[PDB]
Amino acid sequence: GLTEEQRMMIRELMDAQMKTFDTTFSHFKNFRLPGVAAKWSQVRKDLCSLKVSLQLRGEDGSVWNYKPPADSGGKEIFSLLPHMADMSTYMFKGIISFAKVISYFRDLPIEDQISLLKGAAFELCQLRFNTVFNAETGTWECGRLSYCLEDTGGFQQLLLEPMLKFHYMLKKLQLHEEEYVLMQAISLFSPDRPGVLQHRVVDQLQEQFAITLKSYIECNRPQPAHRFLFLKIMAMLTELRSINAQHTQRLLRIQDIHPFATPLMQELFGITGS
Ligand SMILES: ClC1=C(Cl)[C@]2(Cl)[C@@H]3[C@@H](Cl)[C@@H](Cl)C[C@@H]3[C@@]1(Cl)C2(Cl)Cl
Repeated sequence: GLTEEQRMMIRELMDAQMKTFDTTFSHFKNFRLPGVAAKWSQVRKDLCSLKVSLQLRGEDGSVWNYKPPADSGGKEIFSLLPHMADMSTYMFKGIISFAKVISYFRDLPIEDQISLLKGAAFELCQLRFNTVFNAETGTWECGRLSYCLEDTGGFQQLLLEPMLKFHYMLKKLQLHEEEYVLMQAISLFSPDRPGVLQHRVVDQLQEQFAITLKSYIECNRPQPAHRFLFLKIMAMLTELRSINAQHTQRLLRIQDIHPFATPLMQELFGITGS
């Protein structure tokens, strides 16, 4: 029951997703790995909230496993930062390529493209990561890389971290590929990001992506479990925006006392190099 324009709109987004999302992470390579005063207290809280072990499955059948150190009041809490910087950079590139393929994005002024990507790159990265999240094992399955949440409390204590609660709650909605990519579009075309000039154009595009999503759900999900699903998704996007703001401040705090951001991360977060 979608209109012609809505069916074309979903197809272009699905097309962009297919072309730019390396779902097996086969081209993520050359990444760094861990080696073989009230600020620090806050940075310690910042880093200790998302602790993961790492596994690497070699193409030959070998397996490397990394278990992170406990916080002992030292630099060891930074040991996974270079690797995560490389992974974030890889995802950011796919997100930039995603936006560039979309006609509605490419027709915006170049200054607004940059402002929208700076505002939504993290959110779109999280949305893509959720599609490889395994909620039963607490693992992001990134092809031959796996990131497994470290035990602690149990899961209920882990779900107090908002980013982890977001991933579990979003996964439980059991969304289709089309609903994920419409969420990426609504997030990308947010008219209220810092520096956006064509505010009215972006707002109208966002409204159309949300209408298409509302219509998609109504045409393809009649089950009582999916009542209010559209409103649940919009609430998740509002929460993802809040998480985006928390993560930025948390990144800038860590960067203030222990630099790690790659050049592309610096560009996206307003770090000038000076
Ligand atoms: Cl935190 C955090 C880590 Cl760690 C992972 Cl790998 C990923 C890194 Cl690359 C940044 Cl983009 C934030 C996400 C999450 Cl939420 C996951 Cl777990 Cl997907």
